[PDB]
Amino acid sequence: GEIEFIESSKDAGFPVINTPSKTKLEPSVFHQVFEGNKEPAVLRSGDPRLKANFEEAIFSKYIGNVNTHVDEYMLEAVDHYAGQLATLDISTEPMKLEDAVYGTEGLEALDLTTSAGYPYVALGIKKRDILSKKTKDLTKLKECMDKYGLNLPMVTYVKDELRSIEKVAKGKSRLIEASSLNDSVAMRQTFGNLYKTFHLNPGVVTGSAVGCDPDLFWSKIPVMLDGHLIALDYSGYDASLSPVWFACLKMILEKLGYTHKETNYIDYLCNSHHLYRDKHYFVRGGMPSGCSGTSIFNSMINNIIIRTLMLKVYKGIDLDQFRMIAYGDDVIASYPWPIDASLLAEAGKGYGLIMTPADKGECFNEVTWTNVTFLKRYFRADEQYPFLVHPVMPMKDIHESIRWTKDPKNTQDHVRSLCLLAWHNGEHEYEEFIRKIRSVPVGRCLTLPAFSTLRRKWLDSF
Ligand code: NA
Ligand code: NA
Ligand code: NA
Ligand code: NA
Repeated sequence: GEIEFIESSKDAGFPVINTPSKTKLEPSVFHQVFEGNKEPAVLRSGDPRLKANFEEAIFSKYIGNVNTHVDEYMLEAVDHYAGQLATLDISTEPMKLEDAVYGTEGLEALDLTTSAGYPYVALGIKKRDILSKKTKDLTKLKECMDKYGLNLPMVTYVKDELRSIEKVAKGKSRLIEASSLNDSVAMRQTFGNLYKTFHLNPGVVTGSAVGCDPDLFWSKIPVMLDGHLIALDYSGYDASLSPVWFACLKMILEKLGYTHKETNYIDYLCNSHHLYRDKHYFVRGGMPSGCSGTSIFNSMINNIIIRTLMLKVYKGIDLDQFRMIAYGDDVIASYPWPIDASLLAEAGKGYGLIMTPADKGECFNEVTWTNVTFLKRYFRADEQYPFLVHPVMPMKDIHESIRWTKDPKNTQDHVRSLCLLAWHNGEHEYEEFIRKIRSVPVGRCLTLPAFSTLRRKWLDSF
């Protein structure tokens, strides 16, 4: 993706978007009990911790575009992945408005907590001023959609989240680019059934893990992924995507039965208009990170990409023996023969992607079930039930998380969430975690599940 045009918002009649510039993240009561190095991301230019220019840093992800046509390798990659999806009988019929907004099986209700986007944010109008869970009212919404229409600017916010020392210093904060409510709803109507099919079928047919529950899904992955693992990392995947990858996505959507008109929404993602504070800008390429379907579309594109690279480097490849699951940029894949990921990564560079084998800069030279991660988690087969696989979030990441809070009123929910991750590290690890939590008075005021209970509930869930 490439920023094509930027100017002061006022020159175009847009008011300044008044976004949060101070973090909601504060040190929790566990800040001193546990060790950590992470701190809230930089949210504003004047942050004293900056060792770089902030505005340049946050937009540095837009590395440019490769300007090329959909080539023979992409065409065959699209054909192959499209043939997999055809198995699922995805309906291209619009999802009815009530299902698309207030929840149906496979597609949770639209989040009332997130930004309603433009123009609502400039009018002080919130999602709850328009929608109502209790009523399932669509009257105000139909009104707003008629009045303001579709294809509105996306509002860019800086993500308020913990970051490493390096990322704070370099100012590499992430951006969330929020689709207008109108566009969110329209896209959920148009693609809602696709969304639903993907959510209900994580695995190697959708090639997707979006919506998965690692507690259950981790046991299925090694069954699905037969051979030698491939686990390339990307740097700045979303923003690196050039328009040709969006063209590939449109082709696959058309193969599934969507009309050219219904694929128009992909153009809204690719060639996008953003408002950031006092500025507005147009981007060519790049998946906006915060519109409807961004994770699913990112995953579909990753499925096309990896196939393309393998087809391009390994001319004798048999994609019918290839398996992959993606969650956005994150990929775990296998093939029955060793594949040189460094060759794939270099082929990727030719398509404007910045990729590195998972073993690069690590102490090992082969990706295995011992060292592979997916969704930040390791894989560890249970000692007693070897066919069951624990998703293993590093205790370090759990400790980083517990040391801060955006609101201490949620301490019980936050800490319980972390316990559900922590226990997979083993009974000893978990008991020490509990002890330290309980070493602050708040910790003894919390309902914390016992190790035996967590393990018993996990076993029974299968
Ligand atoms: Na874009
Ligand atoms: Na990964
Ligand atoms: Na390899
Ligand atoms: Na290495």
